[PDB]
Amino acid sequence: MQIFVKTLTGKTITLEVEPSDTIENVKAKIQDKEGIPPDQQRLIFAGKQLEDGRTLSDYNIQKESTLHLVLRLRGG
Ligand SMILES: [Mg+2]
Repeated sequence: MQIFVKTLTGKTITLEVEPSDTIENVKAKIQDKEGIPPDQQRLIFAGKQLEDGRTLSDYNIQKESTLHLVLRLRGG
């Protein structure tokens, strides 16, 4: 299925995923396609910080959903 990732500078990245992909897999796909190391990625959806070990279906992320991507240089 198709999901979208929006950045703070207003750009949209499209990903091909399955509901059983983990957030870790998604960050790895962003890194594959955009070079951003997963540790610098924060994905946000529906008022939640998303956690690497859970699945898209765990957050009811469906076809056509749009995640927010925030980059960080350190922890928090
Ligand atoms: Mg959405």
